[PDB]
Amino acid sequence: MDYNLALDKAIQKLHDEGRYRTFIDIEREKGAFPKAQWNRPDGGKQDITVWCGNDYLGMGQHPVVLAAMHEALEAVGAGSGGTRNISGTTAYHRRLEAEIAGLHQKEAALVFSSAYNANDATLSTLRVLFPGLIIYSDSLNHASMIEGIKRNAGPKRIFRHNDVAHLRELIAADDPAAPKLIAFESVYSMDGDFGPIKEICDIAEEFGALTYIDEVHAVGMYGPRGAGVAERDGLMHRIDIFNGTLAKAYGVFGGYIAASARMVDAVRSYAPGFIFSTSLPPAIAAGAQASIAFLKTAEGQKLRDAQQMHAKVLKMRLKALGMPIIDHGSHIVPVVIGDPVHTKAVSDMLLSDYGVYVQPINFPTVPRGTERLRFTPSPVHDLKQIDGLVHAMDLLWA
Amino acid sequence: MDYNLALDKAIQKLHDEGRYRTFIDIEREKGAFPKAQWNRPDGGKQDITVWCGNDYLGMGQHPVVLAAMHEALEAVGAGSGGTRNISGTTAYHRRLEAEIAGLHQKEAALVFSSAYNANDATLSTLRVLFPGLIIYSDSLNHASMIEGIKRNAGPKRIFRHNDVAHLRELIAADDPAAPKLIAFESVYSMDGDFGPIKEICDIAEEFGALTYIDEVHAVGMYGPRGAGVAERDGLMHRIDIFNGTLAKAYGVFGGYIAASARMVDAVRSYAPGFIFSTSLPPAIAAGAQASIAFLKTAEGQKLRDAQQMHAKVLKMRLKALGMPIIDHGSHIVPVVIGDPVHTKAVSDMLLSDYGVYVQPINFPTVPRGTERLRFTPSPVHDLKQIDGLVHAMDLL
Ligand SMILES: Cc1ncc(COP(=O)(O)O)c(CNCC(=O)O)c1O
Ligand SMILES: Cc1ncc(COP(=O)(O)O)c(CNCC(=O)O)c1O
Repeated sequence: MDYNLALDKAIQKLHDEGRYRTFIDIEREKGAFPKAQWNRPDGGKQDITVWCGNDYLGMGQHPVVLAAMHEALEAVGAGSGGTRNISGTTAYHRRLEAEIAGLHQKEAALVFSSAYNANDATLSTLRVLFPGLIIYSDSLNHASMIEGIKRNAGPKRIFRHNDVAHLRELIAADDPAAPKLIAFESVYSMDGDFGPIKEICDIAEEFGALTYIDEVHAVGMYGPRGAGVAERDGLMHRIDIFNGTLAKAYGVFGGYIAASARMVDAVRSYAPGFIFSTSLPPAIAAGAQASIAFLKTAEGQKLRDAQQMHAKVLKMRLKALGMPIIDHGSHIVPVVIGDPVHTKAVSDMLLSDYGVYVQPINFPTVPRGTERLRFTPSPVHDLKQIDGLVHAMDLLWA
Repeated sequence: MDYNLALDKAIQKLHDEGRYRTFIDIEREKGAFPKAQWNRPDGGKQDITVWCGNDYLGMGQHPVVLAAMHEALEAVGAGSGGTRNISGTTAYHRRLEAEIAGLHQKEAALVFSSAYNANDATLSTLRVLFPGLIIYSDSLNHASMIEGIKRNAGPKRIFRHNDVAHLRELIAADDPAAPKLIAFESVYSMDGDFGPIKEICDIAEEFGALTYIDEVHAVGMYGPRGAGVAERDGLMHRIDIFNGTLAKAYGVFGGYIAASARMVDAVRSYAPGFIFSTSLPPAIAAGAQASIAFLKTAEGQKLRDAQQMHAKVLKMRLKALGMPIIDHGSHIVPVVIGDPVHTKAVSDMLLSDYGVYVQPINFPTVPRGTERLRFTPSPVHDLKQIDGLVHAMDLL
């Protein structure tokens, strides 16, 4: 065997599929989002506008977030210095968990290094807590969820994206005594569409299944307090477990689940992914807590209203140019190119000629043949760079 | 069908084995480590001394670490705002990766949210890159590694802890054409013992296997530049992949792997655990980079020398009291109680009566019947506090 040969092959394979990814090295200018310095491969520096980021509401530069982080650094230092069990549980962490519990109106919450870890650990550990559990998973569920669901051996059923009738057909065919869980997303990251929360809850209630919703692309942005789509539709009480991130609209890092005291205490107690890893830096927890707290206020609601507005304006302007934009009514604005190489070519031109950064999105992030640009207008994308983006797209489709 | 009934069952089972864990709520006093405020369950506040933390060298309060973190917050904000692919690759990450590569003298490095993620993602993704891979794993490998090894279906072979002859017997039995990888640790977290790097590398070279070493409890602390035990024994060139953390001796958060550019580029390109998660906050990256850079200098060497010294003094003083301490020559100082309930009882008393915090360690962190206290003397545990601790133990 030559390990080096096999590596080469593995990499070659990416180039052959047109899906080898080049990262763009940037430094966002705090206080001037969405401006960033792009560190070009030739050693030069160029001002660009970030159009694809997930700091959806500009919270990453918010003074109340940054103040709380500076404070915590000075009070307790750089990290926790331990796992939750061995000296890594601090007030910042439980203050954060209580903030999150409140958000989702749940008894408890549990913080992980990332929402990825939260899904992976929780979904796999649930198989252990509920012997013979059957997990029903939306075909476009995020990788973190897929990974959690398959991690431990056990029955899984994949239902066609947003297809509640297929869901019913699958669930009704299975052993009615077996514990069941349905896992889906409120907002799907790449299509920008909504999961049918009500219909799924109705099915879960009819068949005695647990509901597990990933609201990673909704928290901070939907509902009167930024608790997500289930809050918007008045459905939070119908959801057994929430999964969210602190890294996107909340502007910081980390993730969580929110659920009853029982569910949390059990996950907390049996999930290797939670037990065996250093807890989040207290500064990270301080920032995220401040972010959530802020987004619950009417001042946070202004940021949401502004976001929605800018998304509507961007979609209008792009349709007005005759462009391949799919509109499912969310803040995500995908423009489908359908080819991994041509997507990178359009992205490359936007970056270098117009200072427009929108990463080309390919497999495995989206299905092959659906490679796309994915715009994320935020409160800080004013009615003038929208103007700057559109003009560049127009100049470019010549 | 009845979900809560299952939950109460799973929880009870923890109380029944005595292994139900109560967390201790603390706030470390920056600039005064190892002092911390303990937030007692009754609402009171009490000054305590942290004796079980993993901020092994006090880097979590180091001014160069904190300065780099404050700077980054002001320059770029709270988080990256994206995955490495979608806007979260920054200069801070790239400089941090170069710093690590340099530490292990490797072509490349890759940063993950944690060393846990790095092990899990890497070990499981290697099965995909090397079809039919057989992984040989030390029986006391960390959970993160076990989890990475089992995640994807595929052949695994568990060798008796530190038993190189069992390793040989296993590997010689297997198909000689199959790709092989041996996964072990340089310093084992709970026993505080060293893995036999040279003997494992010899076996790996004889049978054409990859070597994967987890140096999580060694980086920053061993070798003339803090690169770990392999650096200390002059063996880094013989290790295919390094796994390390930025959250322990380095004082911050996150983890990584270090290997050749092709090895890194393939892991990066294939591992869902790397692709689908937000990149580390630039401030975290800045701090860790400053921490690694600092620990490579002669000034860092002073912190290591001091740590080793304090560990030796603690071990001496504990044996001089007749105590169940196992000494494998590392900075970790475990005192074996052997029972989960009595271990918590001793720990409780040390906290409440003496202001000594040392979490009681039980299953699944260590095998049942080997429950213990695990002391971690650092540069900041001056001869005064060591003297304080031993006196406290004695009277108990
Ligand atoms: C050997 C080993 N490897 C990896 C990890 C994962 O490190 P992260 O904190 O970067 O996720 C740990 C943490 N084990 C916890 C402890 O030391 O008690 C460990 O002990
Ligand atoms: C639906 C979904 N769920 C979970 C995560 C994981 O979140 P963390 O970064 O906090 O681990 C992501 C990130 N995927 C980023 C994206 O698709 O834009 C996601 O898109």
